[PDB]
Amino acid sequence: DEIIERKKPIQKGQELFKAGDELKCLYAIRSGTIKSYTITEQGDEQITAFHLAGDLVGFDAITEAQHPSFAQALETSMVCEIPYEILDDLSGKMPKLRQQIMRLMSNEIKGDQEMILLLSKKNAEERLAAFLYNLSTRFHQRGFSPREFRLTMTRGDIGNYLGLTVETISRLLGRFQKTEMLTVKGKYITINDHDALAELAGSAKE
Amino acid sequence: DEIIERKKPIQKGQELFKAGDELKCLYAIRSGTIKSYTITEQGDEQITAFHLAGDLVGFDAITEAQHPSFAQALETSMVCEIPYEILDDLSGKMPKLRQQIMRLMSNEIKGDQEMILLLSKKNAEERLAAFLYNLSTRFHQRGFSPREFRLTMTRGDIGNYLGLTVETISRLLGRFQKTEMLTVKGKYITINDHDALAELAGSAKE
Ligand code: FES
Ligand code: FES
Repeated sequence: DEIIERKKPIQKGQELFKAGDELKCLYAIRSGTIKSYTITEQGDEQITAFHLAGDLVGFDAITEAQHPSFAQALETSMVCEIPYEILDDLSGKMPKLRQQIMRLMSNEIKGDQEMILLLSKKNAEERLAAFLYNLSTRFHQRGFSPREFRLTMTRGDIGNYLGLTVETISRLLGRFQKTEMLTVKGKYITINDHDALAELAGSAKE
Repeated sequence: DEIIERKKPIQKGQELFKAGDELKCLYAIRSGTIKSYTITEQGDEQITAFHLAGDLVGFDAITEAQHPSFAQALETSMVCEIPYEILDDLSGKMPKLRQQIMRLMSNEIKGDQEMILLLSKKNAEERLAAFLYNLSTRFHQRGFSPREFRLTMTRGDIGNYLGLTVETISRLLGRFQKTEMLTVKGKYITINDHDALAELAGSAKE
């Protein structure tokens, strides 16, 4: 009867919600970048995922109508916030919509499962490769140059997420640059050899 | 019009499906235990999750109508296999059903996110504690003695999943037994101090 695509101006640094917040809205990334993290008892930040354009945020909060995690813009971002009730209401009416919602949640499970394997079996070189490959192909997927993209998150955040040093991360980028596999200019990454990167990415060797 | 709860006798050791298999059916655990794993390029097993009674299996396969992972019974198990089409068809008709399906997938994301934090921030003592606590409360949740439960998976599989040695795992159980926090008899675990375990579980300290 009346669809609305009201978009919202989320500046860098600010939270979509907090860990404990009641699930009012799910948030759809129309543009920009969100990170999801949690704070440990000891008080440290641990990032559990990164969200890009197209991605929906808060799936982990449905079960208990409560956000178990923080979200935060890593840059200026545009969001469409949906009251869950409305969503489920509309996806009950619309097949190819929920079929997509299922598909999107499905994909977040697949991802975390991959992230679990990564943290289990993969070495530092493999993790960064797997990370850059993933980023790269979600861009290419969404519609971007599969070879040039910008790292929106810090190198710190990448290390946090992959369980690696900022030192380590920058050394690795040097290696990838030295091999011509990759071109790095500040936050911009150019892939010159997707093959080689994919190899490195999907290894998991001792 | 016609609901069917046809159940299936899955013996220990056999696969529900393989990595690459086309999503014909989702599988609902009426009884028993399933593990989901993947095989690395190098050929090793890495478990990404454990499924119990109540849990649905194959959510990670919806996005691409393809199973990205293996499943396998860890013991004799009873399953209800659902053609995805039917599921989505019925959940389009039935609100509180999909509302549950969303809830169940939501919960698998939350879990893996936790599993990600675990593998990132938690030490060996914390991981096992977090693992036993989780198991414990899913039992209590489903309806079981929140204090006595059986480890259906091997100690090997637990180590695989938590990135710990079988040696390490058995030493830890000794510690937990020594402190009276826990009672261990073969595969049977008795929780004597949920508090202490929960503490250990939800720590994530250096
Ligand atoms: S307006 Fe279509 S996704 Fe934000
Ligand atoms: S029969 Fe109800 S879940 Fe298997």
